[PDB]
Amino acid sequence: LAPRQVLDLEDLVFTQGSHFMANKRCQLPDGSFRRQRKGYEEVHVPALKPKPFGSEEQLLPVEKLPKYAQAGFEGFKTLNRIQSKLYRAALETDENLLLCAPTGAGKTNVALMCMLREIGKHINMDGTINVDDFKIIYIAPMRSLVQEMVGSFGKRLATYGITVAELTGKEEISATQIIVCTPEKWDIITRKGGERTYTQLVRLIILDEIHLLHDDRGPVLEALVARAIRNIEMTQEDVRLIGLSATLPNYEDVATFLRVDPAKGLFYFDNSFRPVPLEQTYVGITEKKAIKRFQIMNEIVYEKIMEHAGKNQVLVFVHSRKETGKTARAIRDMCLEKDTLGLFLREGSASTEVLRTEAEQCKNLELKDLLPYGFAIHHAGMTRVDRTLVEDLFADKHIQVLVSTATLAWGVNLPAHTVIIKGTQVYSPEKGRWTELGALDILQMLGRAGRPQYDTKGEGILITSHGELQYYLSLLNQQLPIESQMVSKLPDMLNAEIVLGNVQNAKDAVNWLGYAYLYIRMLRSPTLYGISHDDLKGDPLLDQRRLDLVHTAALMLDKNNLVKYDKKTGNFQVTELGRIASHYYITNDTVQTYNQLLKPTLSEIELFRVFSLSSEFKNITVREEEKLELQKLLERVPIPVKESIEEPSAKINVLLQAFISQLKLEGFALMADMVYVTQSAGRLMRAIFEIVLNRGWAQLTDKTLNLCKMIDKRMWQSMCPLRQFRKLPEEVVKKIEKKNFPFERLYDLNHNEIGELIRMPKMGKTIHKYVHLFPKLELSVHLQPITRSTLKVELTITPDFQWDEKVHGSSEAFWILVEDVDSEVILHHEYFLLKAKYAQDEHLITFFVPVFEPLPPQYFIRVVSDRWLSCETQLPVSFRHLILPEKYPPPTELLDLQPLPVSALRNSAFESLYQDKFPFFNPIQTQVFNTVYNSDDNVFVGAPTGSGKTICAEFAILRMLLQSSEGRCVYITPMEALAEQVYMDWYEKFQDRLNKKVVLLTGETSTDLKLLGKGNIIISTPEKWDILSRRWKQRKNVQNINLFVVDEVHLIGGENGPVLEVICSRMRYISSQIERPIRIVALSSSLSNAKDVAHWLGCSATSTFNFHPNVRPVPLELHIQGFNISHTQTRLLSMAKPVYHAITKHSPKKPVIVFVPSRKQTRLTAIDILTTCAADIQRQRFLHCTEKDLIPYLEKLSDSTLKETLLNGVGYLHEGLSPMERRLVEQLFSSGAIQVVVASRSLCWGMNVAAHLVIIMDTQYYNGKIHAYVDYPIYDVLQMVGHANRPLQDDEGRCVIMCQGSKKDFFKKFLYEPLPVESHLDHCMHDHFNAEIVTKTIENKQDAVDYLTWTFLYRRMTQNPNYYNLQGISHRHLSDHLSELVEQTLSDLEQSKCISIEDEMDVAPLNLGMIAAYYYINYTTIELFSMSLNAKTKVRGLIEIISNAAEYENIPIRHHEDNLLRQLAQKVPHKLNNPKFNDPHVKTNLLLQAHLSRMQLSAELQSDTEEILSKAIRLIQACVDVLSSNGWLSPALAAMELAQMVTQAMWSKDSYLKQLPHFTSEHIKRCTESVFDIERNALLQLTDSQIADVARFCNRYPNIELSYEVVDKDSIRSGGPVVVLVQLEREEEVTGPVIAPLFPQKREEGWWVVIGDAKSNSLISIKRLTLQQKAKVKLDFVAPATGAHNYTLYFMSDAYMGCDQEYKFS
Ligand SMILES: O=C1Nc2cc(=O)n(Cc3ccccc3)cc2CN1c1cccc(OCc2ccccc2)c1
Repeated sequence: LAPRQVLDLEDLVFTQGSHFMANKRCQLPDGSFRRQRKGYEEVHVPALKPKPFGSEEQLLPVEKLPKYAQAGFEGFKTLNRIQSKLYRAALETDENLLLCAPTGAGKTNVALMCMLREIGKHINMDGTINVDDFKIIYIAPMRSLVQEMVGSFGKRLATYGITVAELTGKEEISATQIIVCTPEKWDIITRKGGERTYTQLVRLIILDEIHLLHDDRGPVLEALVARAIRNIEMTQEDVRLIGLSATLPNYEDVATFLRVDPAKGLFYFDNSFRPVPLEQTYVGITEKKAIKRFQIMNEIVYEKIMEHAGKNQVLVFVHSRKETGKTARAIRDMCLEKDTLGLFLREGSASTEVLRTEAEQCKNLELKDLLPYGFAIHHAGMTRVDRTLVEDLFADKHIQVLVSTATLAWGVNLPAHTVIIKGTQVYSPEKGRWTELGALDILQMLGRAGRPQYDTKGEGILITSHGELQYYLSLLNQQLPIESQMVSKLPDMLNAEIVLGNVQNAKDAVNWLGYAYLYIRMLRSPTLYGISHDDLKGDPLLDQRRLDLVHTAALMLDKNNLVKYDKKTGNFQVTELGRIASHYYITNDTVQTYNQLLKPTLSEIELFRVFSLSSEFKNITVREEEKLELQKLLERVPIPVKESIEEPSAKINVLLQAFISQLKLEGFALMADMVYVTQSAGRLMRAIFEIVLNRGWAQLTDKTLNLCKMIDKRMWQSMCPLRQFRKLPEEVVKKIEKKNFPFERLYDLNHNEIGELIRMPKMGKTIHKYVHLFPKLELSVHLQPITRSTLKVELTITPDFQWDEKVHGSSEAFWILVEDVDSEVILHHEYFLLKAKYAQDEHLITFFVPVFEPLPPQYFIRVVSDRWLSCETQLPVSFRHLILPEKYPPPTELLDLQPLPVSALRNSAFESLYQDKFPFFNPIQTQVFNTVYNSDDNVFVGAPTGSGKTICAEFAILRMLLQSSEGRCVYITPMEALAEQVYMDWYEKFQDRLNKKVVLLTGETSTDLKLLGKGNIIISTPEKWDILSRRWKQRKNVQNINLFVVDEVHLIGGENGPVLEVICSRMRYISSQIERPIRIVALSSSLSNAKDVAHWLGCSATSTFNFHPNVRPVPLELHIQGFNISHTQTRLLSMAKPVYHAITKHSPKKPVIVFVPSRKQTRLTAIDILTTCAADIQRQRFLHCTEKDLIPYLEKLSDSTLKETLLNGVGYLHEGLSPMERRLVEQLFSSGAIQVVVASRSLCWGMNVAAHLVIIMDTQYYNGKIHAYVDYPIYDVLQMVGHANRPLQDDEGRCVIMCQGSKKDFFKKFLYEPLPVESHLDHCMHDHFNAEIVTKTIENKQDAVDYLTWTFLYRRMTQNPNYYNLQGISHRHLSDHLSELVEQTLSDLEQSKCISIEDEMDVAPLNLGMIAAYYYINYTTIELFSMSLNAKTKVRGLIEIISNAAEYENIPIRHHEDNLLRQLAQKVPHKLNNPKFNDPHVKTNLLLQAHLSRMQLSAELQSDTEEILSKAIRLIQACVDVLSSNGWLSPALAAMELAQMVTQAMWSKDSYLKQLPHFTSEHIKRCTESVFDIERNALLQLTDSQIADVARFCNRYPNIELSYEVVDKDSIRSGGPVVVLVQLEREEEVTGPVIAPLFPQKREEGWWVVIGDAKSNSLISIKRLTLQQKAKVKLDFVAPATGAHNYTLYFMSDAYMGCDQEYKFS
């Protein structure tokens, strides 16, 4: 709150812009002499004599400059004078430079030296250069110069393998190192907020012709540099700035502006450094006289040209493309007439080069007229090849007199000897007037006088008007001061910075102005900028003036609603109009106009008028002279121009229409105006489109999008779409149009019929081709009801057309529009990008759409091309048969009970777990307390995450221990992480203090059964408890449990939810058989339908407590921030600053958790938060302890970056970190030492920590399998929001959710409101049905139908039938659908040979079904095994086969991982045949080969390898079973060897010594071979700790002896049973489990005793066991005849290599 004054900006602004002079006088050098010709005044400024070298100045040969930089300098012997003074500064220092030189001084090679300096850092090994490690930006003021420089730098840097490209005219430019472009282009790019995607890699910025600061375009430069500098401060990344300027006053302020050290990087060269000394002639015209003004100019021109009439070149600059033809024509038109003036400057009156200029005449246009006589023309466009030919022919210095336009001076380098500029008057469309030419143009033009290698002295002449034009004299003689035009453009600039989020308020804006050139200029010339010496003395830093300017601009932006700004706080709030305004580069008055006139019902007439009213056009007016032509155009343009007579408005309208109709024009001012309106047209219309699209106005969205496309394609909607193909003849198309036939119908005609219909058969084939090149999409929909208000839509987009790289490029963009029945409203919309490589792949787009209870017949889904005209597909979505679900019952009302005390629990040993922490239970806990603690009946508690639902389950547990001391309780959590957290908490709370037994179920079965036996409290995930309790008939400990607790039961609606549902239903089923109730306690998030889950689990209406999300003990303040960006990387980057703003606004001093999509995003967001904080001049602001205190803990960290961020008070959490590291970060965060932690989404279940503020960065994650982004499960988000809960510390929790705009409303709905859930079990049926058939719970079809009655599914099917695709809620429909389900499931199971179906009723388990059910493996997996396995299968084939298991289907493919898997593919022993690298099976294969080969990989691949190796064993054992069941010897035992070598990480053929720890590839050389051989270990390297590991290895590794007998050798014979008895004994007590350090989940040894014939390759008998101490093994098999043959007895492990044994017998 500081005093603010409203300024009048029009008072402070410089009106003349570039034409403005701070100059009082102008001092003329040496000979000033004036010659008065009475028709004009002539002022001569002579050339400066060439300066002799100074004492230290010398030329610097290319050999002297650095080795790596010599390339690109071929063609240049040594450096230029200027460049020689600059070479050390450019190449050998990183200092910011400002180079002031005469125009044409060759400042270019200096910039190239700066570039080469940047390149020199990247030298690398023998990679030659690093293309992707850096980017360089070259900003040039003119487009022509941009292309010239792209060419030059391209040629010069070609040897370094570097791409130079032009950005000004859409992504893909990401592959380009040097981006050349205009200030406004780069400003537009860096405004986007995803700017960082471009600028993160930028190490260098070169501002060319920076004196443009004085020009009206200058503020753009100021904004650019300000933005970049603040970015140097904010990112801490150093970015070098090189300014290049003409020699003019104030340049030192430019150096300051650019952060240049005046004693280091500032270089100024006066006019004596001009490469060709210039004799200057300044002509000016006395009076305004009529039309003889022009004849005066031409008379001047003639007299001054003729002084050169032998070898000399003259270049004349004129202001119109017509004036080129008129002036070159005019001297030949004038002159000659008098004694053939200057005739034959064609050298020899014969044919020297005359034959060459007369031979090129066979060119076109007016070129042919002037060319035989040394003459030519250069003007803007309309020539082609001819412009080039004028250039090359003028270049060999034959064309003598060349008349041109400034575009030549800017576009290509061809200096002449003499340069004449005519009149200095140019038409300005934006001013709508005729004004005096821009300073930059004059400089670059006159800069062409004299030829560097061909001229000792140059000459130039500037003809102009007399008055107040001493200005030019000021300009060329280095006296014209550079000022700041910033005051003019201040509101649009300020708005841009507000939209980027760089200024959040007035103070930030003042500080922002501090970086502007305006600031310095105001400081050093205060009177000029309208500041009193008094004001300046009292306020040297100009706080008052900056604050006042900011105040005025803010009021302007606030008026037009680009920004909400309150004068009290001074804070800025971005609006959408401002956001679009900054993005689409529109002035604030125009956005306000649009805001006024835009409405859904706006007609097209009205639209064109609104476009005409854009303030970009405010100075355009209708001249008398153009009226007639306008009239003609209006008669020819299609859209009615409403009641506007010839106003500026109507003129603009018709000019745009005329541009679309491609009508040719004559009037030149009119042509200029049209170009001006059409350049802006696309942007303005795209802006309008964005406005109405995001307001959801369907008609106007349609109109506006079409208008964008029409301006782009220069055609009306009415015409034929084929026009959009540019290589097609236009009269063919007009013939097609003349036929009043639909374009669509052309799809169904063969090319014969095509050529036939058009009576032009010759084109018939080609047309056909293009017809099928036209983008076309097929649309398929799948509709699932969610709530009465909400529907789920799966939209399948199928491309139908041929892709062409020429036509479609790399991609094609579409808008998915979901509109209501009237097509007046867009209910949902999103951007869909079809990539070329991924075309022909099917695209599944999922979203939700709102509906309203008086349901319409249908909605409409239109997919419309973003570019192509008349490209669309519309699909009706029919509601006729739609059955909305039942509305949700009210939540259980939360009563305010007295906050029941801990003493209400009556036990002391119980109360001691609580009283220390809290005096009382919360309202939810007290309300449910009586029910849960006192009764035994089943109970459901719904409540938001963080309501403390946990200790209700704990009430129940305490009661179970109260009733029976030996009682057994099983607790299930969907997530393993949660399971371990609960395990820690309750191990302390029960096993330690209350001294009960607390166990945690693991992967392995046997040890788990044991844990089930001893445990009082048993913690498990659904899968473990599933593979356990499947055998429940046979396992008593499963049958008897007093208490069953399920937490987060709403996860039944998520992935893996079917298993939760199955085990819960099985527990209910079990409960009814023993008529001893198994109590069931279910905890959940607020459910829209509690009632269904309650009926399912046996909860009474009173024992069911389901609470609304607003009763959450810590009240939630939820804020949802939409971002409209369709490209995720860009969105994240645009989210970076809003995150920091969220921290500092909502939780400045209190803890903050920030969830981000991926591992890498954790580090990046942490670093952004860090550096931004520090750039607020507040560092450690997030560190609430002293750095000194942290050092002792941080000494234990391996990770460097984690140390640095923790040191700044910000930690982060991802899976790559060690448990120690994670625990460290969590402990520090909980303690309050660090205020901020940034965790990946995968850890949201695995974090025990809480915050005051939770920020969710984006909502989506990348799926590499489908090549698309997918939404966070609503469950993960619920969890994340729950992590901001702090009942003790905070009076409120706070959450800020950041997301793509299309998702925004979704989170406003299902966060605030309770969550509807459904059962996906019906798609998971097969494994469970197979399982229950094996255990004989299901013996027939009726048993399956009955089994289904225990599921949540059964309940939901009548509540939301259409979700499960039931067409009715009648009991008939239910029975029918269920029967259909069991029939299909059982059928699929029979076809897979898992089960056998008998008598159409009964079912029985088969072998494969038993195998799958036993090892807990998907049935398709073992089916696949049975199909792909044969007698000749070996190890490699086995790996390929096991890699294809369905268990590995969910192995993730991450972003940009295809390259890494491609690299891994060549590094592995078994090359894979035609692999797809987004295929998870290919990945698991490669990773298996990697694990075997001891390849260490990236962290991600390592975690993946872990998840694979997890399920590897059961898969392999399944292969063993299957192989033996088919009677194959060789493939078996190979499977076993594979099990071994998977456990111990070794290959087929390999050292057995590789199993011992602390062995490398170097050691084996001296080992020349068995753990059995281990005479002094002194053979090689030993450490006593390493000695401990090896000695520990050998006392475990099996030492086993085996006896065998064929019982009664002789009494067995012909046909009868044979029993081979084997006896196993080991000479050591087994200690510890298997040790396989490289195996993630340590397994226990098991052994196969196999009997088989090695000749016929038959496995006659097999058995698997665990040894214990010693073991008896009975192998029984049937005998062949003539009883005596040769057999083999194998003894194999699943773990170790080398323990394998063979015994031959008979
Ligand atoms: O962002 C999203 N994430 C999700 C996560 C998730 O788990 N599910 C499954 C699920 C959801 C709730 C309960 C249980 C299971 C679904 C989504 C869908 N979703 C989304 C995406 C695009 C658009 C959209 O508009 C919705 C909308 C718009 C306007 C008015 C009303 C609604 C929504």
